[PDB]
Amino acid sequence: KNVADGLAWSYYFGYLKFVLPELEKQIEKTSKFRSKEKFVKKMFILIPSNCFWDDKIPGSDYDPQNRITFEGNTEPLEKTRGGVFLRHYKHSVYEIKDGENEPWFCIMEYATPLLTLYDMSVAQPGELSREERDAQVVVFLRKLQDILEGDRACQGKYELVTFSPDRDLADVMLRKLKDSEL
Amino acid sequence: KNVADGLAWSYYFGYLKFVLPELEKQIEKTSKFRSKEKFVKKMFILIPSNCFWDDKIPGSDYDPQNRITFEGNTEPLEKTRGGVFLRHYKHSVYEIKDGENEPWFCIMEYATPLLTLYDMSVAQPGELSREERDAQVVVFLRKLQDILEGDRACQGKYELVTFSPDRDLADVMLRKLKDSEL
Repeated sequence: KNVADGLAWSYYFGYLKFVLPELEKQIEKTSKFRSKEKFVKKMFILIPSNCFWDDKIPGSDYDPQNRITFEGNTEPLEKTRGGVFLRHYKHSVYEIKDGENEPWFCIMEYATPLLTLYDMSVAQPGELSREERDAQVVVFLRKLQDILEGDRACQGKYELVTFSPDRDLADVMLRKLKDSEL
Repeated sequence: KNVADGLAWSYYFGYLKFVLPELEKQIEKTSKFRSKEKFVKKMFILIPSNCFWDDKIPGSDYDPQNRITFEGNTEPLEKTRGGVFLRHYKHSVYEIKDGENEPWFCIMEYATPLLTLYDMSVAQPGELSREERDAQVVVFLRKLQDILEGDRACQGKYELVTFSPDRDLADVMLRKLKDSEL
């Protein structure tokens, strides 16, 4: 009985399945983003091991050197799931310093279902102990991997980023941006 | 290994936990709603056994006699979960005919996580057969019940409504409105 399984399936069917194939095209609707070099177009999905975040990424405890900057949002995508309810999806673009070189642009987002694991561990410790939460993050990660890898339309459109609350996200992101295919 | 468990926990922590205690107060912000008699203030959470809906409730296949009418929305409640993202929650008010009597007002909403069960059964039939989906609806119902019944702040603020695609929702709702405490 893994609570993480329902969380991963819902994250996929209720969100990623339709935003990931369209992300690059949505980005390309903005001239500045068409003009920009070093703009990796994958969604970097952030999975902190403690299931927690409480603020904007720039200047946060994960950005101690202040090398991450909010640039702007992508053009919203429209989607109807209920057949009745229209929703607008957009993503945040961040600038990441690369020393004296041209800075990178990238798309970063926390995996929002992890808040449910966090909320559960604090409000219902009897249902989910701290150690059980740690284990469910790994389960969530592996299941989300299986799901996304099984969808050809999502291939090359995302990257899962796992890290400890002590890591420097700017350092983590620079390495991943440099290793990306673009 | 039940996918429904994560769906129920996330439906609660990401939504119901904070909208259910405030629902009556939100409704009371509208004079028309303060003035209206026969307005039951509980959220009626709709759980169709086939996990599916594709249109507005009024005049739908669930309202064959056209006795349900959209009245308006409640005043939005704002909430911040991530610490970063402000969201607005509001609910639909419906009028339900009661013969020649004063009609009822009520709050009705489909349990939106059931869409994930439906989407899964169609796109990944190998992961969730039709019969396994039927069973996960029951798991979802029982788990959501356990969760809500364990939260004193949610007591008396909701009612779960399970029904088959052949039932008349107007008939189902009239009986439940009459049996409500108000």
